[PDB]
Amino acid sequence: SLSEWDVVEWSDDQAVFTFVYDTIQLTITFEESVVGFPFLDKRYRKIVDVNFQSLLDEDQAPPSSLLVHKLIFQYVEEKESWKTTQHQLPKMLEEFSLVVHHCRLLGEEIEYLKRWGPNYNLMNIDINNNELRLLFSSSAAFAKFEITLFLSAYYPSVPLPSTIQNHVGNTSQDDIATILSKVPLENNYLKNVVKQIYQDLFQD
Ligand SMILES: [Cl-]
Repeated sequence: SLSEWDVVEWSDDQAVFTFVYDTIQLTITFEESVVGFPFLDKRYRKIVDVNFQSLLDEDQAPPSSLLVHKLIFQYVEEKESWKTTQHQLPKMLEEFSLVVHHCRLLGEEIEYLKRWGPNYNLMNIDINNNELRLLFSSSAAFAKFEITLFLSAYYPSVPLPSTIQNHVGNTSQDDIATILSKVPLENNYLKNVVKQIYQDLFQD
């Protein structure tokens, strides 16, 4: 059948496997040439290296796509810093496909917010590495604040650290932490947090 990758390639000695998801590449190096059926086997095979490569032009890409690529980059980087036991191909690949899927979704949410954000009083979006900064502002509501959300490739399944810089009104860290907690850790998390913030703090 198929998987979430467009293409799988391997070396002539079959020790190095490349998996491609558009502009994203994951390279897996086995201790020795792979024999048998790596996805069906269930055979212990020693993996000595896992590498992320990116085909992305940082100069010709929306900051959102860059964020996406940076999150997967950092995800694979931190994964490899484990150096008694290692993950095995099928598992590695399942998790990775899911991570890529969800991070691409996230990029789309960012695009939605860049376009439609003023409808929720979201007047600025800034991305710095993995930090997403959202400025909410309304003279009418008498509320202005910027929350910093620290994202990860595990998005949206994990709770987000956050920080707030308050300017006008009474909005606090606690209020924001509360809102983040109420929204279900699943698809559209970010769009749903923005909506929650709008309803609670700007409709009110
Ligand atoms: Cl196979």
